[PDB]
Amino acid sequence: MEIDPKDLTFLKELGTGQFGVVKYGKWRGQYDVAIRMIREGSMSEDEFIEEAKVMMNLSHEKLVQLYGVCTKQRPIFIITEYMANGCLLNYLREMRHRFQTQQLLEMCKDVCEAMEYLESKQFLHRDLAARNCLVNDQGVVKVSDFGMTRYVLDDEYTSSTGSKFPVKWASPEVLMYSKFSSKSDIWAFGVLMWEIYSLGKMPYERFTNSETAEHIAQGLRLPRPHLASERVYTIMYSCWHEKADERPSFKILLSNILDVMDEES
Ligand SMILES: Nc1ncnc2c1c(-c1ccc(Oc3ccccc3)cc1)nn2[C@@H]1CCCN(C(=O)C2CC2)C1
Repeated sequence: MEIDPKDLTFLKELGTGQFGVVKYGKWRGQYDVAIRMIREGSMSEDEFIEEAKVMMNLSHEKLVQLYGVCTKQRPIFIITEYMANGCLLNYLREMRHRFQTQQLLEMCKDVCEAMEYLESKQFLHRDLAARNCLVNDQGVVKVSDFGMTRYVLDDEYTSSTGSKFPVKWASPEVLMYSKFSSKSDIWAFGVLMWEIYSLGKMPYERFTNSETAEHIAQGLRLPRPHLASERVYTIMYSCWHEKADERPSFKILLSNILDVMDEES
């Protein structure tokens, strides 16, 4: 819903992100919130606003809840749930030896649940990666920056050959056909699981983007992480089938995850 800045407070700077500056603050006094001030010239604003209204109506425990926006001024403000531990990539790296495989599988269950809810709303992420996931005060992982890439103006960020495109999270049909689907979000989720169990290593760290794309096209798949059991690897590997229809939905994935977690008890 629209928010009157009268009801917001700026209390601390959290840093500038990929899609504009972000600050920590309080909404209506009692609500811990993270206020993003969108950059200017980066997004198709009207379209972006309408999609913001759609992502505002999305609610789920494992989705960074969106509380509102301030759009009748510029820069647009986006008021979101405050995730105290920041991006999942750095949470993974700072607490590298501070994790047990039970916690890793939990973070994957968290993400998979959020993506199964996004799947059921016919809403695509288009850029699922650890750098777009956040961690709260209790250690739970939640997805964020979902659907943001549909409205980015920089063609480097959007085109298949753009210098900033996340090829290393992209399915073959996204690199070759630009055919984003829930199956491409599933491929990306597979890569994300690999990030988690790798404790935040860059997939295909030393391959150039082109080299990665071609290797993927010819059958290359990420190596089983050291911290991944053969069952976890089987699960993240099923996301990376060459044929899109052969990949399991997020629901079937969540079921497999809970079966393995139960057997990991
Ligand atoms: N909420 C938050 N809490 C805490 N830090 C947050 C954030 C957001 C954020 C704000 C608004 C959002 O708007 C959305 C939400 C969902 C979908 C689309 C847009 C989505 C995310 N960004 N940052 C930080 C910003 C700079 C770098 N960061 C670090 O941690 C540094 C230590 C590495 C993360």
